[PDB]
Amino acid sequence: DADLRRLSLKNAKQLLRKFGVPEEEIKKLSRWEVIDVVRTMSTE
DNA sequence: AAGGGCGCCTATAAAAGGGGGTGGGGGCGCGTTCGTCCTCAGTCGCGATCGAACACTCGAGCCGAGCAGAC
Repeated sequence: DADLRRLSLKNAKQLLRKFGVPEEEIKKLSRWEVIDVVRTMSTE
């Protein structure tokens, strides 16, 4: 979660693209929501 | 047409300061990069509130025993 917050939005966007997260969540690009979704996907 | 007589230049050294040059060096200014500080956002921890479960107390019902009445 510390390194996930240290992802600095842009690389988290590329990671969400890599996992196969749908483009709506990538599109809103809220940082906190993005990092919560990528933490959830790394839990999944 | 011919017959005569003299300063210009050139050269040498030396000083003075200007005229007459573009080239090099130094200084200043501007721009870019890096570092530091501040602000914002996110995450984690703690506290408070709400809900659920368990325990205790009270009330009600049922059963048993005793007493009284009748045969």
